[PDB]
Amino acid sequence: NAKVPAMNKIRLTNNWEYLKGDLGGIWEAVRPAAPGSSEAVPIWQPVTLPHCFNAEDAVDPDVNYYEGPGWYKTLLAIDNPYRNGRIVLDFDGAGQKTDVYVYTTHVGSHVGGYDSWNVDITDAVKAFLGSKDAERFKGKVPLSIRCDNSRDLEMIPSDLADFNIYGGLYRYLNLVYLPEVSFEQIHLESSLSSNLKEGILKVKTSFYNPEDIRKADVTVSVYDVDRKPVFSKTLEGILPLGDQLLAKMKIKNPVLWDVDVPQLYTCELTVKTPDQTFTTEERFGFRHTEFKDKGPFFLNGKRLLLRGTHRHEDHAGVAQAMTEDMMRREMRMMKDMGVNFIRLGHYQQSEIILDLCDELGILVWEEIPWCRGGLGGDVYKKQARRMLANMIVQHHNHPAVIIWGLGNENDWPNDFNTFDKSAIRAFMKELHDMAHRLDDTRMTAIRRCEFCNDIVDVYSPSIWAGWYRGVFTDYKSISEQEMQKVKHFLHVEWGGDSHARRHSEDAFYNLKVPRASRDGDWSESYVVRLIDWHLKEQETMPWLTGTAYWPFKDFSTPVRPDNPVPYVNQKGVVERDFTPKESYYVFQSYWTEKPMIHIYGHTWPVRWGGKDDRKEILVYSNCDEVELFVNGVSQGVKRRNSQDYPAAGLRWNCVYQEGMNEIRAVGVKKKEKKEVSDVIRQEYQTAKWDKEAACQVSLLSEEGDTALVQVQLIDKNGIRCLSSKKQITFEIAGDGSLICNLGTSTGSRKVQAYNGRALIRIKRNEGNSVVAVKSEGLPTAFLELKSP
Amino acid sequence: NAKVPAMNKIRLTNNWEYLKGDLGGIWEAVRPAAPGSSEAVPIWQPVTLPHCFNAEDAVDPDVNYYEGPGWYKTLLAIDNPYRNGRIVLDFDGAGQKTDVYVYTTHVGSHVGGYDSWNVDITDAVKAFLGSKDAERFKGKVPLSIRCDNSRDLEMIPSDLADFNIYGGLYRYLNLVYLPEVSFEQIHLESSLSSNLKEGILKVKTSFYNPEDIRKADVTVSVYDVDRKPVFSKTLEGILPLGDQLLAKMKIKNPVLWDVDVPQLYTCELTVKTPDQTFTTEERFGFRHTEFKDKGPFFLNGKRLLLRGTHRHEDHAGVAQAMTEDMMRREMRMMKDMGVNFIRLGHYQQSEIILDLCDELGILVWEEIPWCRGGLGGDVYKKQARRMLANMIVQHHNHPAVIIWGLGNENDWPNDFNTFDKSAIRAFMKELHDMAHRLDDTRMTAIRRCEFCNDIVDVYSPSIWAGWYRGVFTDYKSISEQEMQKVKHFLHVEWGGDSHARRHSEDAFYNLKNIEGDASLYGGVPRASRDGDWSESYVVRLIDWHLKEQETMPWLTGTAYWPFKDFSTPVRPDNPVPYVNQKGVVERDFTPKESYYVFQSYWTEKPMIHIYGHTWPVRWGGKDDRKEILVYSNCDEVELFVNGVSQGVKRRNSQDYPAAGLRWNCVYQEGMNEIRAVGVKKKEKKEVSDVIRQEYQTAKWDKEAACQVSLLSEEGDTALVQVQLIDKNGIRCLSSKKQITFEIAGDGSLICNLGTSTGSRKVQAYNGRALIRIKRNEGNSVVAVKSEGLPTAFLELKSP
Amino acid sequence: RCDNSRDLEMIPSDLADFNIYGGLYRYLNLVYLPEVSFEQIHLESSLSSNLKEGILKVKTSFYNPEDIRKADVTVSVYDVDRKPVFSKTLEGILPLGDQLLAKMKIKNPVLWDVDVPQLYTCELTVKTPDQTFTTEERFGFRHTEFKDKGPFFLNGKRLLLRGTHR
Ligand code: PRO
Ligand SMILES: [K+]
Ligand SMILES: [K+]
Ligand code: NA
Ligand code: NA
Ligand code: NA
Repeated sequence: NAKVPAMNKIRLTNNWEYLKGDLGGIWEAVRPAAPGSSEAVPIWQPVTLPHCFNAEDAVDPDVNYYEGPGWYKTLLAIDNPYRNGRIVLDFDGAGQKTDVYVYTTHVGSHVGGYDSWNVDITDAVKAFLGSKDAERFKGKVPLSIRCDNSRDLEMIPSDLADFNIYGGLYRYLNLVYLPEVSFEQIHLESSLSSNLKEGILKVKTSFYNPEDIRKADVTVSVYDVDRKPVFSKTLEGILPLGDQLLAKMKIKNPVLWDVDVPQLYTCELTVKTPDQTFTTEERFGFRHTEFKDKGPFFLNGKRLLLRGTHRHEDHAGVAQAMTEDMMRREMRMMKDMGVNFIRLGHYQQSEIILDLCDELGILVWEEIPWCRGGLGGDVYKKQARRMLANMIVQHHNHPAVIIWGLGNENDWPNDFNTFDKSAIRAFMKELHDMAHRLDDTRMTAIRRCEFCNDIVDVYSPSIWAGWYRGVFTDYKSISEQEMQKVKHFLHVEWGGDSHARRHSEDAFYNLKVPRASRDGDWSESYVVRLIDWHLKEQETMPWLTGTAYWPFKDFSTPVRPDNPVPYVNQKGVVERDFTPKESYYVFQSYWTEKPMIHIYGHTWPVRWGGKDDRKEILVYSNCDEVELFVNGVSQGVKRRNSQDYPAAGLRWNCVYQEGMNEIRAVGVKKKEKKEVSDVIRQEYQTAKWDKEAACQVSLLSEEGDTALVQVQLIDKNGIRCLSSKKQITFEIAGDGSLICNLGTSTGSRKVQAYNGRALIRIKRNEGNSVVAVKSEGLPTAFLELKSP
Repeated sequence: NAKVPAMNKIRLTNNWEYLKGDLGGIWEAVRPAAPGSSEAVPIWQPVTLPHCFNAEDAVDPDVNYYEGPGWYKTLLAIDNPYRNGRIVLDFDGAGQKTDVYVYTTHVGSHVGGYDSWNVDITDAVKAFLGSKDAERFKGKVPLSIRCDNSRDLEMIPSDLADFNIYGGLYRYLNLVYLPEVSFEQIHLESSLSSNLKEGILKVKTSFYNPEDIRKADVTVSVYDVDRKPVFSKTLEGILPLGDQLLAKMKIKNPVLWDVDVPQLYTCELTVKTPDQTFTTEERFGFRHTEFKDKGPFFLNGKRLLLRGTHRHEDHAGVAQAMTEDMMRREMRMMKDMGVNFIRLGHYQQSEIILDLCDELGILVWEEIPWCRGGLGGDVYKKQARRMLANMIVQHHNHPAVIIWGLGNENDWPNDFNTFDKSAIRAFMKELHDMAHRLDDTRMTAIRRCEFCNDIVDVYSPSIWAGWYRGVFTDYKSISEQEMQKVKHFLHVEWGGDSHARRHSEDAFYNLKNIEGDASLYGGVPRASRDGDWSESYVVRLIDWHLKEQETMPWLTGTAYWPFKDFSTPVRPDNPVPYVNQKGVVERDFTPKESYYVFQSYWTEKPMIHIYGHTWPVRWGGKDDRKEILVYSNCDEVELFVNGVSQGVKRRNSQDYPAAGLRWNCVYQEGMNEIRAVGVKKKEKKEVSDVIRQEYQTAKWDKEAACQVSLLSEEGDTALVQVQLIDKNGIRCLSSKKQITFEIAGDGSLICNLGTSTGSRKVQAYNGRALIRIKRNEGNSVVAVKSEGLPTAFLELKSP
Repeated sequence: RCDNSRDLEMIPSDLADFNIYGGLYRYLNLVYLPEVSFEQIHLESSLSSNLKEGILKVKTSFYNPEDIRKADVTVSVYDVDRKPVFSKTLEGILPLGDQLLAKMKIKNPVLWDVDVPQLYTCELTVKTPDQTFTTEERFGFRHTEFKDKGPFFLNGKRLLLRGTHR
C-alpha cells in the first residue's frame, strides 16, 4: 500500500452520514427509500470527516467503548480533469478493517488502522454512471464504506494494550484524480559522508500505468532549501512501467537537516506524454546519525542528548479524529517545550505528523502495533509484516525518522492459551531482517522484551523510577546497569500520573523530606519533582543516548475505568485538550533558551498548614537568577543551578498570611539581556477540616451561553476538605447540557475531586436547567442555572 | 426438543453475565484475569435469564435498537444423576444466530430466532474436566454463548418487518440431564371417524441412543381427561434406535377437544434397561376440523366463528424475554376476552404459549418468519425450509394448531435489487408441498400475497376497513368480495391504533342545543381513520366489525391485530415512540377501552363497562347531551348520571353502536358520576360499573405552559402529572404535543416501558402526560420540556 | 468428464469384488420437452386382503420453469390388453410442484405374477394453449408377504424364490 504521491488531493470532509452498527447488505445503503417507510430506519447521523466512532464513549465513565462495525455514505460529484484519467480514493488511515463500495460493487478492503492505502475506483465509477441506476442518483456516485474495530485476537494491536483500538474514518479520506501515467511510489534515498561534505541522492520510482503507455518523458529536478535548482535532468522516451531508477547524484557541501535548523531539499518529478503533464514533489534531508557502542547518540557528528516524548493519536472531543490544525498546534507545543525526539506511540501515525517533525526538527522512532499478548497465526503475522513494510516504504523519505520499532512489551502474555518465547524470537528476527532489507540506513528497536534484546539494533527496557519501581532517585543507577546489557541503549517511557489541578502540601519541603516513591495521591506536585530529578541527572550522563517521557498529552485508554479521570492515562504533562500542566514548565525550563519563568501553583487556589509555617515555593525557570516576592516583600535573589535540587536552586520557604496571598517572581537571563516575570494568587487556609459532609455547589463564572460550575467538598462546619479525592458525579435536567466526556479533570461528569473541588462547564442553550451533584455517602446538592 | 423430558430439566436463570458486543476470540471468555488487569475490561453486566439485548433500547426514543453480537457466560455445576448419562443444553429460543462454547471448544450453532434446538455437550464436558485447565475453575465448567441479531438480508425475517428482530437468550435455556436411552421425538398422530365416535392414535418415536444400547423395554400408556388409563402396553426387547412405531390404538367414544371445554389425553412413555427407568409425558387431543369451500369453519361438526387475535413475543421492560408467569397472565387475559383463535405473530412461539392454547381452548395459526422483502439465495431458502420443518415437527402434537403459515406480505419488495414473482411462487409451492408431506392433517396459509393465492389451502388478503382503506362500514362488503376469490378465506389482521388514555369528543355523537323550544344538532363522526388515534375511534371500529360478523354466516372468522401493544423499529414517530399501538391491551397488560368491546360481544360471564375509565375530563357546551357508551353483555342496562336515571335500554348487537346501550346526557360543570347497572337473565345476575368524570365548558387557546405536579405517591414511587394549559390557565384538552421528561438527582424515571405512562418522550393525551419516578428515598428535580414552551421544573424530596 | 478415480470417501469400496467402472456406460439421451412436463410420476398401488380390490394413487411432480399458472391434465389407466379402466381430466389445475392426480379403486384387478407378469399402464397428458404432451408409466398389482420365521408368499400363494445375481 502507498499514500499516493499526488498534487491534487480533495479532502472529502462534508456531506457524510454515519451509522453505528452493521447493514444487512450493501443493498441497504443504496436501495430506494421513501420517508416514513421501513427503509427509513435505522436513522443515520450527519457528520464531517475525519470521524471516530469513539469521540465520546472512550471516556464516558459508564460504558465500554464501542468495538464493532459502522458505516459511512456520501454521494460523489465526479469530474475528472484528465483525459482518460483515474479516480482514486486515498486513505490517510481508517480503523481497523475497512471495506469500500461504489453503489453495490465491492471495490477494495484493508486491514490495519494506522497505515495509508488507496483504491482505484475508475472502472466501478464508469460502469455505474453508464448504468440504469445512475439516474435516480442525479448524476452522483454513491460511496459507502464499512469500518470495523471489533475485538480480534488475530489482529494487531492487542486489546491488552493501554490505548483505545479506535474505529472509523478518523484520518482524512482523499479523492485523487490522476492522469493516465503517474507515480505509485517515490523513494528519495540519500546518504551523507562521515565528514558531512558529500551527499548522495538516488531517485527511484514505481509507475502507475494501467493503460500500458509505452513511452514518456520524465524530468527530475532537485531544489535546495532556498528553492534554487541544484540538478535537473529529463529522460526522453523512458518506459513508464513498474520500477525505474531516475537519477543518481552527488551533492557537495549539502545543506544539512538538524534539530535546531531543519533544512529540506525538494525533489520535483514530471511525467509528460502527448496527453498529460503531471508533476509532484517529495522532500528529503541530508543528515548523519550514529549510535555509539555502549555510548551516546550523534547527529551530524555532534553528541545530541535525545530530549523525547511520546504521543497518541487522541484528543478531547474527537478521539483519533484530529484535524491538521490540531496536529500543528500539538507539535508546535512540543517544540516550544524543547522536545527534539518523539516515539509516535505504538503505531504509524498520520503523514501530517511526520511532515511536522521534518519541519520542526524532531527525530522520530515509529513502530508497528505489535503491542502485547504474544503471537498469533498466519493472518496475524502477515499483518505485522505488511504494516512494517507499509510503514518503512511510506515514511522512508522523512529525515526525522531514525528508528523503525518492531513492537512493544512483547513479553506480555495471554491473548492466546500458549506463550512461546522461541516463536516470538523467530518472528522478531524475521521482522528485523525484513526492515534491514527494506531500509538499511535506519536502526530497528523494541521496548521491553528482554528475551529479544539481542535481536534489534536499539533496545529499551522498562525504567519507571519513582512510579512503578523504587524511588526516582534510583534513576541514574538503574539506567547505568541497564545500558551495560545491550549494544545501543535508548530509554523510552518514564514519568508518573498526575490528576491535573490536584496539588499536595506533603509533596513539598515545608518548614514547621518528601518521599521519592509513587505518590499514591497522583498530585502534580509529585510528578513535578520526579521530572525535575530525571532532567537534573541527565546532565551528568554523557554516555546516554537519551530518553522519551511517556506521554506528552493525556490520552484515553480502555483499561483504566477507575482513574481520577476515568478511562484517561494521566501521565501527560499536557491535558487532553492541550492545557499545559505544571510539569510542562519543568521540561521547558530545562530544555529551552527563550526566557521563561513559572511559579508552581497556577492551578493551586488554596494552600494549607499551620500559622507561620514556612511554605516551600518552587519556580521553574531558565533564567540565570530569580527574585521572589511574597505579598510585595522580597524573599531574596537566587541563582539557577540544575544540580541544586529541586527547582535548580530557585526555591524559597516563605510564610503565607491567612487568606489571599500574591506571589511574584522576576527573572533575568543575561544571554538574552531579558527580564521576565510571573505572578500567582493563592489563598492560605489554617483551619483544619473534619470528614467530608456536603457538597457546596456554586456558579463560578459565565462566558456567553456557558456557565462554569464549581463544587467544593466541606466538612460538617463548612471548612474546605482540601485533601479530598472523592468522586463527584454531575447530572443535569432542563435546557442545558453538561460539557463532559472530554477526558479532562474539568470536562468529566464523573471525576475525582482535586483538593476537594471539581469544575464543569454547562452549555445553557439560552434556557433554564438544574444541575445535581452527587458524592458517595453525602447529600445530593443542587444548583439552578438560568439564562439572561 | 420439548416437551420430551420434565424434571431433570433445570432452567438456567441465575449467575449469568452479559456483554453487549463481541469478544476477540473464545479465549477472552475463559482466560485468567486479575482485578485491575487489561483482562478485567470490557466490563460485563450481571443478568438473569431469560434476557433480551433490547429490553430497553427497542422503545428508547433516541437510539436505533441494537442489532449485533452479544455474549453470555456462566459456570455450570455439573452432577449428572444418571449412570453414564448425557448433558444437553436445550434452547426454547434465542435470537438470531447463536454459537455455544464449552471452555474453548465450539460445540454447536443455530440460525433462527424462533425455533427450539439443543446441543449434547457430554463429550466436551468430559474432555474439559479431564484436562489440566479444569483445575482453576474449581470443578465447574465454563459455558460461553454468543448470540447475534445483526441485520442480515439473507436471513428471515426481514428488517422491513413491523417488529423488532430481537437478540439474546430471550427464552428459557435448560440444562437437561438424560440417561443413556431417551426420546428425541414423540409424534402423537390422532384422527377421528366421520361420526366422531371413534378415535385413532398412533404413537411414533425417535430414540436418542448415543451409546448404542441394543434392547430396551418401552411402555406406552394413555390416560383420559380424568387421568384414567385407557391403554397400556409394554414392548419387551425393542430396538431403541432411530424411529419406532410404538402403538396404534382405537379409542371409542373419545372425549373431544373444544374451544369451550379443552380436554386432553396424556400419553406416557417409559424406557427401561438394567441401568435406567426414564418416563416422560406428551399430551394430545381429539378434534375434527373442516373448512367449507366458499364457506365457514367447522370444529367437531359444528360451525364455529373464529374469534381471533394476534400476539408478539414482546412485553414492557423485557422485550422478548417474557417469563412463564407473564405468558400465563397474557393468555388468561385473552381467554377472559372471549378469544378462541390466535395467529402467533410472524414466527414460531414459545412452547409455553402452545401449551396455554391447548389448555385454554384457543385454536392456533403459526407461521415461519418469511415476512416481507422478496426472496434470497440458498442459505435463505434453507433457513425457511428448516424453520418450517422444525415448527411442524416440534408443535405437531398440539390439538390447538389448525394452520401452518408459510409467510406474510411476500409481495413486499426491496430487500434485494430484484423481485421475481415466479421464483417466489416456486419456493412458496415447495414450502406448501413440504408442509403437507410433514403433516397432511392441517391446512397451510399465507397472508397478503395475491399472486400466490392459488398455492395455499387458506388465504387471507389485506382488509383494514376504517384504518388503511376506506371506511369501516365497507367491512362486510369488502369481505364478501374477497372471500369469493379463493376456496378458503380467513381474515387475519384488522383494527386501528389508539394512544392509550387519549379520548376524543369528536369521535362521539354529541348533541348541541340550537335556539320557543330549542332543537338539537350533532355531527356524525366519520368512519375513516381518526388522525388523532383516539381510543374513542377504535372502540367504534371494533364494535362495527363484530356487529357485522353476526350477519356473515359464511365467514370462517377473523383475527384482530394485535392483542397487545408491541414495539416496532419502523415507527419512531408514534405517540408512544417505537410502539405499534393497535392493541386493545397496553404493553404492560393494562386493558384499553377496546378490550371491553370484544369482551361484551364474545363472553357470557356477566360484565358491564362504561366507556371512559381513563377519560378524566370531557368537554363541550353547558347543555350539550354527551354520548355515553356502555359495553356489556347484559340483556338490559340502566344508566344513572349524577344519581338521575336516564332510562333502561335493551341490548341488541345490530343497534349500533354499543348494541343499543348508548345514551345522550347532560353533564354538569365539574365532577360527574356515571353509574350503569345491568342484568343478565340467563345467569340471573346483576352487575354494575361507575366512573367519575369532570366536564369543562371553558374553551382553550394555544398551549402556553406545562403545569407539573405530584399527583400521588406509593411508597418510594411518585406519580408526576403534566398538564398543557393556555395563557389563561385553561387546560388544552385536545393537545397532542410531545412531552419530554428529564431528571437529575437521586431518583430515576420509570421509562422505556413502551406505554403512554412509562415513556420519557410521549405525545400528550388530552393535554396531559403521566410518568412515575423511583425516588430512591432521596431528592430529585424533574424537568418537563415541550417544543416552543418554557421548560417546567418539579422538585421531589423524601422524608 | 467422467472419473472413476479411487476414493475412500465414495461408495462402493475398492475392496469390493467388482470393478468400479468408468465412463458413459449407459445410454445418454437428448430429451426435448414442452414448457410444462412431469418431473416424477409415482404410481402407488395396493391390493386388498382377498386380492379382489386394488387401490392406485397417481402422484406427480411438475417441471414448470416458465411458471405457467394453469393446465389441463388427463389421467388414464389401461389394462393388460390396453383397455381403459379409468380416465379423468382435471381442468385448470396448477402445474407446479406436487399434485395428487387421482385415487381409484379397481375391482378384481389382474395380478402380476412370476408365471404371468401383467402390467397396467398409466397415461398422463398436460395440455395448455401451446402444448400437448403425453407420457406413460407402468405398474402392477400384487401382494407380497414374508412370514415370521417362515417362507415367502406372492398373491397369497407360497412362492420359493429361485434366484440369481448379475
Ligand atoms: O395428529 C393430530 O392432529 C392430533 C391433534 C392433537 C394431538 N394430535
Ligand atoms: K469508556
Ligand atoms: K428505539
Ligand atoms: Na487485537
Ligand atoms: Na433479515
Ligand atoms: Na470408494
